[PDB]
Amino acid sequence: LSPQLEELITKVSKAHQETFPSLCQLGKYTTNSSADHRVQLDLGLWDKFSELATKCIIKIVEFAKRLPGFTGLSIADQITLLKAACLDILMLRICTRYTPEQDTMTFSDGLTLNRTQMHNAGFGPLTDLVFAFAGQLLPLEMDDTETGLLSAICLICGDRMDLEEPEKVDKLQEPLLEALRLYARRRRPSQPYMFPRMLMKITDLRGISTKGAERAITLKMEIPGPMPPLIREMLENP
Ligand SMILES: CC1=C(/C=C/C(C)=C/C=C/C(C)=C/C(=O)O)C(C)(C)CCC1
Repeated sequence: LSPQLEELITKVSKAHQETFPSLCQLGKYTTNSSADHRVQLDLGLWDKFSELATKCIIKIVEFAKRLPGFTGLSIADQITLLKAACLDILMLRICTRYTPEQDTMTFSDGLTLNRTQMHNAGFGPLTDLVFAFAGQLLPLEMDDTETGLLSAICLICGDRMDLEEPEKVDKLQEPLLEALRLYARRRRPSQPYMFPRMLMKITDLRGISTKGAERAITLKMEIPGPMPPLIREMLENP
């Protein structure tokens, strides 16, 4: 139904907004920690970072629980999808919080770190790639609903291994693909390549997140304690 599609767009949009404040709504604040230059790892920063990442994962789970039919999958599947797409979405999220002018990224509490600090916080040799991926997201000029829809598409993917009902997941993803094309084309009929362009960006995102996963490895060797529990759950995945 057209009305059905219109409401799916609103629901997803709202769940995204409610679980992820736009840069504009944030009371930005900074820190002086290792703003100087790049070091292997700033623990005070990784600490603030892992806390913000953990709270983010919880917000992603809340977002997933609010997508139509997610909650209808078996618990096994809900966890499988969450584990498999969580890093992707965490990456899409901070990359949409990037300010080209200041070359910064803002987290959900307003904490705004420059490139050096993102590096020092744990991104290590992967920070410039993340920043370059973020920069390449800019031309897409996506709004909160498109970002919300793109996220719902990354998460509800029936091609993950270990899925008990891939078929149900594929049926759930379908309307999301439709809502995004309709919405994207309605908003910008002047540029019909936006929809396939956003879709192709899913592939890029899966490439940076796999590199993010590799970074968690070396990072594990570098921190003085185990990584936060929810972060560990996320990184245990096929
Ligand atoms: C967990 C983790 C990583 C990525 C974190 C990301 C992508 C966090 C996003 C946070 C947001 C988006 C916070 C907020 O909005 O407050 C990297 C790649 C360093 C590897 C080590 C463990």
